[PDB]
Amino acid sequence: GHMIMANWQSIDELQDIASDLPRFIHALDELSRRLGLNITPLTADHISLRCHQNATAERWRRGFEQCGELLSENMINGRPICLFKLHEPVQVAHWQFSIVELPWPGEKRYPHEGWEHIEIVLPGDPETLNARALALLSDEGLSLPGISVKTSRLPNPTLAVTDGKTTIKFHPWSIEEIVASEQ
Repeated sequence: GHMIMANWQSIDELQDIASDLPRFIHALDELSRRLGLNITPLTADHISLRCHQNATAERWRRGFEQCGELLSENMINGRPICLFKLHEPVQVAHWQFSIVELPWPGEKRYPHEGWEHIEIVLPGDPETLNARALALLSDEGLSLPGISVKTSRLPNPTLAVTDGKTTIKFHPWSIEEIVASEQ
């Protein structure tokens, strides 16, 4: 018989983020359009959530443990960040995100509990990651108001472009590769 593997959209504990996805799809589509970023050729790595309540993080953890498996859990700035690999992906446009990042509440307070950013892997030399990512963004986009850009074992330089609430990041490695680098 076909394997019974709960899809993330079927889990009671994840109903809020399932309902929050359409909003995020629009957010990413719009941000990419303003930045003049061509999404089609870019390789998806993982999608990330943000919460401000510990209870919310715990609830989502219980939910992801019903539709995925833990890839890693690391202490980042005094709080845990879990990376889960799901049996079935979170569909975002043409992308199929199999890995979800679940960070506990940290220093910065994000008012919205739900989808917040995605990370793209740009193969090549880590030393030029920032420069290569910046080259993918149009001049008009970078100069647009409200839009900002910032920078952040294996060197994992991460270039992040944002509108204030929705963010797209680029880095040299995939999560599975980072996990492998430390075994």
